[PDB]
Amino acid sequence: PSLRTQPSLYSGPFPFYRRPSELGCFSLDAQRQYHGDARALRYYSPPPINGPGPDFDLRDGYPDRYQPRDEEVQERLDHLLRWVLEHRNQLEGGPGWLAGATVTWRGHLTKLLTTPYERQEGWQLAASRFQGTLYLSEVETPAARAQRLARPPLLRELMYMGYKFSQYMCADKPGGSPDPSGEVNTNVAYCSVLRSRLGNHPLLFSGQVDCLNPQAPCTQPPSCYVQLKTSKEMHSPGQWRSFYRHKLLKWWAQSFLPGVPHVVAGFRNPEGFVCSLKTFPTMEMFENVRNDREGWNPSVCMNFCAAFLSFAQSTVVQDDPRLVHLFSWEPGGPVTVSVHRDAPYAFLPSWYVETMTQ
Ligand SMILES: Cc1cc2nc3c(=O)[nH]c(=O)nc-3n(C[C@H](O)[C@H](O)[C@H](O)COP(=O)(O)OP(=O)(O)OC[C@H]3O[C@@H](n4cnc5c(N)ncnc54)[C@H](O)[C@@H]3OP(=O)(O)O)c2cc1C
Repeated sequence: PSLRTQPSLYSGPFPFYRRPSELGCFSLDAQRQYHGDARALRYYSPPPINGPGPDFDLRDGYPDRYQPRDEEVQERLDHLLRWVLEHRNQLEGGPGWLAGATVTWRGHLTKLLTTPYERQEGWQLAASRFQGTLYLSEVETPAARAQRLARPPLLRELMYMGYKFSQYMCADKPGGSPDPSGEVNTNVAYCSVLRSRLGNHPLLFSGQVDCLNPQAPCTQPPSCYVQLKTSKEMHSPGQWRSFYRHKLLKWWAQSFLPGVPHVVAGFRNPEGFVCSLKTFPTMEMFENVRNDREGWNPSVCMNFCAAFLSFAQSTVVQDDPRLVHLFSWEPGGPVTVSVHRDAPYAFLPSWYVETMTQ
């Protein structure tokens, strides 16, 4: 029993995808402590329209003002489960809504969406059904762990530069001014909790949101959110084409799911300065590849993801939070399934299971 991933199998009409609704949010502070509020949300504050163009030094502060979170601390779904546990009797959708839902991180859904086009990096997703609800939690592959531990200094600094860009673009208060003089502490995060549905599969998922734009005409989340990105400056049409084909696919997938309507990109030069800014509306990203023989097709992304959810739902018959069906995928093959009990794959914690059962 396996699931093929080739684009040609999934190029029919765009499937049903429910307009996402924000159910709530949560924040992680500088000590990685959870707070069920928006204290970590910051506010879009781009360079003033009359002043100079951007010239953001994305290396400033690296590494002495860098407090990276410990990537060896395993969190899986725990922060999302805390939100669900604390809102389980306040959830919209009527009686039994959660029981028919699939609960996961937005980023896990993104990797599903990009699978038909992914040539380099495989994935593993652990699945457990508990009180009807299907939980999906990513598992770091052996190869991914090796690459992480061997991360080159350049990529460590590049990751810093991505976080640093937000500090130049965002303020702590609406209408405030960015203050890049502080630390980059990657324990800090703001997460939106969203309800959607793909095909016949209701979804509850959380996703990190970079900022809210107080100048946006629509103030209702997620319509007011902006995602921030950096990417190399491009000079030739061929470079733009490669960017549309490969980078925009992942940017589109990531912001389409939570209904974030704009991605603002800072283009950085080889010396690590952002000297150009461009806004990419999410609903217009596909226009750059629509008549492109080597482009991507949002319908393929969503139809494959729907097929995976149907496959996972039919595969995971047993309701048991200690049982895991591990879905494994590598470029050039189908998604395959193996079954495991308890450690190390089981990921629903007793504090969640015991509260929900009582
Ligand atoms: C071994 C391991 C270490 C991880 N360490 C982190 C971490 O230190 N911080 C974190 O936020 N998530 C980390 N994750 C991923 C989390 O488990 C979880 O999937 C994610 O944080 C859920 O938030 P989403 O918004 O759904 O994640 P996504 O939509 O995938 O990405 C949103 C943002 O998360 C950051 N991020 C996502 N994945 C990673 C990663 N593998 N390593 C470092 N940063 C990442 C990054 O800022 C990214 O922005 P950008 O896309 O511009 O690069 C790690 C996963 C594994 C397997």
